[PDB]
Amino acid sequence: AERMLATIMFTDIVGSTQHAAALGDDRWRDLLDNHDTIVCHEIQRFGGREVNTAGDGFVATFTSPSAAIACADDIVDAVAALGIEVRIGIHAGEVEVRDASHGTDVAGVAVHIGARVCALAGPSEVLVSSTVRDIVAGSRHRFAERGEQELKGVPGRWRLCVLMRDD
Amino acid sequence: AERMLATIMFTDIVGSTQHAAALGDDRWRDLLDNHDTIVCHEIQRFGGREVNTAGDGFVATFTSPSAAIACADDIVDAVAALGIEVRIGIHAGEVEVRDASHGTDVAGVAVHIGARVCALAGPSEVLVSSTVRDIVAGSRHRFAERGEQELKGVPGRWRLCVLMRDDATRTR
Repeated sequence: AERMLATIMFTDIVGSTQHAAALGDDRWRDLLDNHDTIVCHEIQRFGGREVNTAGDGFVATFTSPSAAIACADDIVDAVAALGIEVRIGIHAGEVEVRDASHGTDVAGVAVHIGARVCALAGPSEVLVSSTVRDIVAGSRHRFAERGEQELKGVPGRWRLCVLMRDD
Repeated sequence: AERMLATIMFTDIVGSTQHAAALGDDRWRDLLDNHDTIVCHEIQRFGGREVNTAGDGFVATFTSPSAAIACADDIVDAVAALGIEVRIGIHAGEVEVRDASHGTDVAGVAVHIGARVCALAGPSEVLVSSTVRDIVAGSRHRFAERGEQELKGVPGRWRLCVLMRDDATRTR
């Protein structure tokens, strides 16, 4: 039950429901194994830790916010290989951490904000909270700042920033 | 990873944020423990199974839809005895159930729907989807039409219904 500052990355497959319906269980399970293997390797690669969820998408923490951004950037291109797109949100805040041997669980308002940012992210986009932009002030990363808004179900007003990618 | 038709109940503490900051961590952690015990004893009494342990809200599946409704109805009252209120959403749909020995997880559109129904419910209110109302057609449970939300980010039209409890119920 540790209070900690963490960078959390949330990812989700765009149109998972329709891919599963168009491909059928057999082919969908395949794509989902390809996606997971890919995403899990990328996370390991950049030093992240998968933190528990039962909800199809991925959630992982990183001791480095720069690592989280670079990891997200790479995941978007890597999964594109499978013909699907992914949406990604990154946020940093204090969260309650609990690391069992069954995995690590993370909770708190910061976790809800992260999931919210992910939902507001477009296909193949890496959307970040201004908190994360601020944290990596000075890094090589560039952002386009969208307007301020309230993430309903959360205290305060948030400005969201899109990562300037390359392609 | 089997595909099934299940009834899912979602619960959540109203104003947990302000309540936690107001009490401090020790006291809050204690109130949550009592909440969890009560909610859990209730789910067990009605034959439910806790699922997706991540997050501090409660999610449970029931073989019997009427039992999930009766359980929500009881949890609302039982929690009040602690000075807090909960909002509960209930939906039924086809989901992907995966059984590991570290707990059971559920996934699917149905699960998103349920989580959404809960978020829309008010304090001490049990909100369900039209599907749940139709499934228990002819039971003692009564519902009031609460309108038709769109539940975005997921397919469908979707009509919500509030459970008529032995207490003031919204939608009139």
